[PDB]
Amino acid sequence: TRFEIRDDFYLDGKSFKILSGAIHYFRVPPEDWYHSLYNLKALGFNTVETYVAWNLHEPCEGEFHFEGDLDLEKFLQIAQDLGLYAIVRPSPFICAEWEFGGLPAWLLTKNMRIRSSDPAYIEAVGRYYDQLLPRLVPRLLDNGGNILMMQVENEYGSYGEDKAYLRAIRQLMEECGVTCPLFTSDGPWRATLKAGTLIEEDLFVTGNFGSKAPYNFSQMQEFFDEHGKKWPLMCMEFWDGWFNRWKEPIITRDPKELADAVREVLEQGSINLYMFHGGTNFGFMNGCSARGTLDLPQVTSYDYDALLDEEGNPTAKYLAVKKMMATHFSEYPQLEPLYKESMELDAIPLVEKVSLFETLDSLSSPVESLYPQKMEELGQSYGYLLYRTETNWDAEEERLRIIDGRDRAQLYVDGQWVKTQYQTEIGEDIFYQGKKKGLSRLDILIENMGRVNYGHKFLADTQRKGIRTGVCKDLHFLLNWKHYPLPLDNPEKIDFSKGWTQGQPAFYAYDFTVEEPKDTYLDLSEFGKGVAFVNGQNLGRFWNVGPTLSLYIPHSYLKEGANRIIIFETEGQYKEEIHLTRKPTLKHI
Amino acid sequence: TRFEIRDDFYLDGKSFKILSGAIHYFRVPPEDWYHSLYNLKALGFNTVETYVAWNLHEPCEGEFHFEGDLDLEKFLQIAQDLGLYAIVRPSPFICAEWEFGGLPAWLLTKNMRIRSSDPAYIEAVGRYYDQLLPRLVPRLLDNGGNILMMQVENEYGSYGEDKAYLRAIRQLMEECGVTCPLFTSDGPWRATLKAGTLIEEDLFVTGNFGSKAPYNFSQMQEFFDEHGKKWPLMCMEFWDGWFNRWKEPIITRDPKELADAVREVLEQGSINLYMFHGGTNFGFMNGCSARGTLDLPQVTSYDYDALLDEEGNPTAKYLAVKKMMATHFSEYPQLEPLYKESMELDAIPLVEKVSLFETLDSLSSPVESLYPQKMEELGQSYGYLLYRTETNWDAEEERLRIIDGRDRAQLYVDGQWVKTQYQTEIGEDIFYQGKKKGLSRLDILIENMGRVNYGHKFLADTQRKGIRTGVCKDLHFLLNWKHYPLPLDNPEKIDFSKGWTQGQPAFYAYDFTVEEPKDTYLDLSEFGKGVAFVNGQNLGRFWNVGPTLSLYIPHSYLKEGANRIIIFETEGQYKEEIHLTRKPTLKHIKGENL
Ligand SMILES: OC[C@H]1O[C@@H](O)[C@H](O)[C@@H](O)[C@H]1O
Ligand SMILES: OC[C@H]1O[C@@H](O)[C@H](O)[C@@H](O)[C@H]1O
Repeated sequence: TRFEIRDDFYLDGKSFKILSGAIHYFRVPPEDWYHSLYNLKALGFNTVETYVAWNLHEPCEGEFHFEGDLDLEKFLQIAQDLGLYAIVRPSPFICAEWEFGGLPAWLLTKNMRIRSSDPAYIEAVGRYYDQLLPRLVPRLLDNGGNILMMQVENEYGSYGEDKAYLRAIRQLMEECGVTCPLFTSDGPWRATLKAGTLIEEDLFVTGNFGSKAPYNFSQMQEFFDEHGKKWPLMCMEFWDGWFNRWKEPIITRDPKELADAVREVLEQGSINLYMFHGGTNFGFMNGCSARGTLDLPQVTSYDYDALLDEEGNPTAKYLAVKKMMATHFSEYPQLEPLYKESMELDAIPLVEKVSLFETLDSLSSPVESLYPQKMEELGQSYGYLLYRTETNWDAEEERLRIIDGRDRAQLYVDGQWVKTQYQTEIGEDIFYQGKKKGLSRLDILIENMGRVNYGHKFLADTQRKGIRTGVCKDLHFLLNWKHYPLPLDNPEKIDFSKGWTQGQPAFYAYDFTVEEPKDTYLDLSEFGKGVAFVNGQNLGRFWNVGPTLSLYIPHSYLKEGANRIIIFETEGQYKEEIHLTRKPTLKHI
Repeated sequence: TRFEIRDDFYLDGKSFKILSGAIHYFRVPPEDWYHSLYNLKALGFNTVETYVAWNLHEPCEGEFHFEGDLDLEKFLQIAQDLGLYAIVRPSPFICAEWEFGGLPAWLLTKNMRIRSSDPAYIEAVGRYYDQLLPRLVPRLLDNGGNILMMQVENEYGSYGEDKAYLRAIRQLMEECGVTCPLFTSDGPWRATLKAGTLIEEDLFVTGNFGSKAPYNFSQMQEFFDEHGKKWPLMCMEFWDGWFNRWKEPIITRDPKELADAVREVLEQGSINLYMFHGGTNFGFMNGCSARGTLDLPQVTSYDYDALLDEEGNPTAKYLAVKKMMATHFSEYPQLEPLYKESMELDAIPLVEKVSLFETLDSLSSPVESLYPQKMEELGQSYGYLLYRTETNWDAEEERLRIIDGRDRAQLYVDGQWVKTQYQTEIGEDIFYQGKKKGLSRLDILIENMGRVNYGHKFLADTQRKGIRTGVCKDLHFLLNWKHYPLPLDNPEKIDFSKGWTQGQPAFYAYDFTVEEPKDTYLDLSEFGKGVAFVNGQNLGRFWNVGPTLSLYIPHSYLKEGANRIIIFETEGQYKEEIHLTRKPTLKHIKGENL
């Protein structure tokens, strides 16, 4: 065996220190995989680590995708070609500040206990592995690839103590032909280590933490000694920055201090920098944090204050680590990192616009039923959902209430905006004075702002989006609903020839020519809320609450010559022109 | 046909004004049905009205009960023998300040949309109707009984607009032989009347309100006119008082004002006083109000400030209405009302006591599973549910959290109380310094304090009681649970020979002898919280927050000779003896009115 875990890591009979950086293939465009992997190599590090996102690879049950932006095999091959080893964490649940922690949303339509030894759930994970694992097994080092070892579950000690669950996953991997060493990662204290591991069954244990390697490793060492294990020390996630959430201030970490904290790990064991290069949560795939009953959604940018910025350029922190390495670990060869240049344009004018209500039928085909349905039971995972019904008014003024809706609701009557309610505001009284004669159109646009990816709210009832109970008018729930799923995966269907109306959700088109594609940032600091596309590719979410006020556009999303940017904006605040900038626009908080 | 709804109510061809009073057979001991019905007749009224509680008659799916306390047929026979007509409202949902609006809790384990045209739900209502309605059909006036008409659903306009649902309920009733007139009742304004009725299919419409009969009846009249109906006006629930909730002050209504308000109703049409006699929510059958996301549980006493008090004696309000009737409707013959006498017994000493933990095994056979289960999925509808696990402490102090538990939780570690959390407190961090070595016993006692009986929270996730997600220790959910369902319908299984410990839920027994059984009130003002039994009969809940601090004990619950009260108290607060009083003990809360 080329890679062994004993009293130490051994690669080809020789003692080996793992120097790893996290780069999620699904967060960096494929055209920059080489760039980012090169820059990890140039740091003097020897290994790349990545999660695998189940929700991306099986977006609908039984429908699998492993090409293009999802070509994990190619990501791994470029790594090997650059002479990098790999650690893969293929857990059904990856946390990762990622939608539903990586779990497919269609699971919410299933009768199963997600993330447990429930066989209904295990079976699903099995079918997923039946597709994923055969692609990774040939890429094990022993088999001629570069994969050193793989993770079982992910910080399971911060969720449960179901050992049968951990054993089931390990078993599934083994019988699919995974013969490399397997391991768990957890918080480095007793409670999480006990609950999250199979140490008594010889399953390798790693710790996750972002400082104080000496103390944390000692807790790990004490745990190993307790079980008679003579094992190397590895930090499977050394949090070197952090993620950002809407409305919350961007907080960076001192490059030098991070540099020193990393040194402390390397002196005692191995490391995987989380993140090395963080990249972006394109489209609707951002995750969400929880505090008690409250959800706190995470931003589109996964810059993370990582070594490489969102775009993939080295930072003070990268340079500070390069120097810490050249000073304290000079035996590890270094190189010069690659840089990309960003481009800059001013005032690309508005060509065309259209209200959602006007282009609604080319975008979406409605589902009708007596009672309102939830997003996932309609077959939708991500995006927006429009509930439509008709009702006449039975009094000069009437009260409307959305009962058990999530995450954000905008209510219109005959096209006129009445109210917007976010999270815990949903359910509050809405008062309306409607036409005395005839049916009036009640439209409620719902947005899924990202399913919680961790902890006690992981399987809360609020994880199913849309209206779960109903909409009350006076004292009775309204019936006869038309549902328009709006995943907005079909931006080519937006009909800009139809009408536009102030104070409504709408699409705004901006055209421009590009001579040579270069990275750049869409300035959206004067738009309210929504998503943006470039040549039909969903860039992710914007929101003027900050801290981020821009969307990053990779050079590879642009095309020589004519380009089209499209902005879906829901608040009614837009601009007749857009700026593309060199540097992202930030809101001070 | 003897009874018809035309441009008026006609009985045997003659104009007829219905003078009805609500008495719920299930809220009054059967030995006192005659008493209550007689007093209704003595008022000069001609009709009694009652809901039927599905959750009482079908306590477990497929298991039906119509005897004893639930002998609705005997209640109707007593009314008839006393010369009273009857209105029955056999809606699957009755609201009624009653647990889960009368719906069986086991419906929560089914894949169905409760209270809708969902055929799964309709099929359940039908199977229940298959047992209930054949019992009432022989009792329709046309068949020699006293039932004039029956209600379809209940204020459905305060819940939905599913016309297929209403039609389904109508169809089921007809299919079972119900040929008397049918009707709906709703709030008397446009939204509720449109949503709640089948007026366009000639289903009779009635209104519920507590005042301003002239104004409320004109709203009903406009609706009728709009649909070309010349119908009599009837108030199917004239709210004459109101219910109480724990921690909330008792507010009464002036006897004269209420008499006046009733006079206004009768001047234009027919009435059904809600309640004529309210009685008692025995055992765990109380309902629950909601405000936004918050639950507001209703109290054991359904006195309601009704015309007869809980005990069933005429009140100042009864006398006010009687004087009004004597003056303004003297053509209705009256009688002298009946009064029951109450008793008092001092300092009945505590004889025996046993902590719940010590008598667990005779009360309840454990259900063991890896993940924690909710109350209904274990097969339990009412009462308490103990969750038990074992765990070792991985730090000097660890955090515990109960995730998604309702309604009230008490947590013990190795028999020692750590914390009690009610409703929204559940889920707050609990910090504990655990044993130095080995497994500790983690006990969590959950109480179902009553499912919401109305409105937007009627089918909230919180309606399923117990722990719906789990119990977190540090950052992980705990596994390996033993569940002990504690419906407490088996007080004879309490083993007072076992041990007792301070600061724990426990049972306490007080013995006494009675020569002549009379009504009386158990003073529980110095007991924390729990339930009380007399001769094995669950009187209902007590809680020292008030406003009620007693439990009414009907004479029929007592025996000539030796009697035993058992008190289950959860807070650790009890006294070495109890007093029975002639009148209830109340707690003075700010805002109260008498
Ligand atoms: O960036 C925060 C990190 O937290 C870790 O505990 C988790 O395993 C990662 O997936 C990521 O969510
Ligand atoms: O006492 C309040 C009443 O409210 C009515 O609307 C309901 O129909 C009754 O069952 C009862 O709940």
